[PDB]
Amino acid sequence: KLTLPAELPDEQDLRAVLAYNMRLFRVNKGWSQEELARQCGLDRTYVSAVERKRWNIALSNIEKMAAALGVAAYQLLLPPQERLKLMTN
Amino acid sequence: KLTLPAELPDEQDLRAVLAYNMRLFRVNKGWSQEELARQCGLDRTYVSAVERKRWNIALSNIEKMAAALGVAAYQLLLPPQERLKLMTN
Repeated sequence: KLTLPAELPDEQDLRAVLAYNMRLFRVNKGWSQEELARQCGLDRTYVSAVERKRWNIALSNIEKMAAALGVAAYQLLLPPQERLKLMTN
Repeated sequence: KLTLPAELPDEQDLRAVLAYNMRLFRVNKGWSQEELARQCGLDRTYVSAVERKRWNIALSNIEKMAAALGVAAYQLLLPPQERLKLMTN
């Protein structure tokens, strides 16, 4: 029932890029927002707001989400358009 | 006279990875720490301390350094070992 991002993010909008990627990766893991937050030791309200681009998130919290999601931190800031471009073209 | 990083960073240490990359890219541009700080509208003391891994830097400041350096934000978090691996292997 876990839904993916509806639209591609502006590649320049780093918050939008992060939010897209967080949601894509957590959904691939079968994780709700709440579950991702529990995995990182972050407040579920905070994680949900990050996905709505509300917070100037610190590097340490990027690092924790990336560790919980099992990806390199830089993959959270890599626009999905670029990832796909590299992956399939 | 602008010197490059002395050692490769621990790829897991995101602060170390950022500091390596900031210094590599700014040196490629002919920029001191002070100059990079002026380019981003950041305090030179703060930029110098980021390169010594002292600060839990926010996403907005990552974005500003990346815009001043003319690179994608995610390249600041991409370990130089990986970059080289992709670039030449």
